[PDB]
Amino acid sequence: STGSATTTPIDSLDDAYITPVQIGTPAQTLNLDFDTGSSDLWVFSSETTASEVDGQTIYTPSKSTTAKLLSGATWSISYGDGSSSSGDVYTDTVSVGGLTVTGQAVESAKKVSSSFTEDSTIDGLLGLAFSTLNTVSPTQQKTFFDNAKASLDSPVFTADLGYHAPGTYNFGFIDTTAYTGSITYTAVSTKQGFWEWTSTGYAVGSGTFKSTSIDGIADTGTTLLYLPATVVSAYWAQVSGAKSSSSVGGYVFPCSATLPSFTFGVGSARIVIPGDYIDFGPISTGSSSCFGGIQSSAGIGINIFGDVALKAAFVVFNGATTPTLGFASK
Ligand SMILES: Cc1nn(C)c(C)c1CC(=O)Nc1ccccn1
Repeated sequence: STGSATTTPIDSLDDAYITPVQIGTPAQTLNLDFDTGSSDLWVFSSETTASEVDGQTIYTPSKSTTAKLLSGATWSISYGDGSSSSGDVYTDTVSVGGLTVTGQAVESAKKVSSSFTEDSTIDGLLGLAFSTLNTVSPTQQKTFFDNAKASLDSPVFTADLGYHAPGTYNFGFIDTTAYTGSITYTAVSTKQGFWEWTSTGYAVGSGTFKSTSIDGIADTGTTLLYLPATVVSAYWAQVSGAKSSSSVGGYVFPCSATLPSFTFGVGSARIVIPGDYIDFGPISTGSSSCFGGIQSSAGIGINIFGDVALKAAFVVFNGATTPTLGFASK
């Protein structure tokens, strides 16, 4: 089997991407944030504290004839940005782009933090990291991809995120029309439960390529590109007036600037992020100070190849017995 679904930016800055997902019988369609940096499929629901729901579409298990309470099971997740959610668990039928999994753990939120409430466009998350990170207790549950994998034509999914435009998540096949040149594959460590890999280096603008190993994760659920402070300083040094602002919480730059590109290495291959992809707009409405899309990972403990990096590429998440990651230009 295969599946194919369109993923759409939630706003004009590409802060995140939502993909429609059919849950239950009859189908309830929710728009979920596909997140290769986590492993829980959780949704706003009829159980979510009412004051914490503000415009989201909810899953109502009582209206699904295929929903079954997973007795005794609870979940609770915190993300790096300080957001969180928790609740109980049902199993139900879940379909993405024509690909159907029966008995999928659907984690129903009883509580969500303010950042989720405030985002009316995101109805939940669909995790696509390794199932070892799944938070369900006392019986850990599998991701949608893990459940689907044996049935897929090939045990892979791909992320093709757009810049200010829709893109595509595919399951079970590689669309050879969706990228240019060849896909370069690189090793993955699953030891931390992430799609963790090592970039071979970077360049800033038309500058020389610096060969240096940068260990990090391919994370569709993180907006920005978080890299070591040395690398980030080298980038912003090429933008006149750019500075790190503690009060804003990162690098900002004059909105009048033209940003240089940023290149990252995948083996001997190179992915070029255009300057425009690194612009996240005014820090507040009407400001002439703009927020940067490349930020230091120094306070995080891991480097993160988030949407800013991934949307510059066609990315293959290869879930073979030994997983690997593939990157192509597009
Ligand atoms: C790890 C991390 N530290 N910091 C400062 C950031 C911003 C992250 C990434 C992160 O939190 N991503 C996320 C958020 C919500 C849902 C899914 N992914």
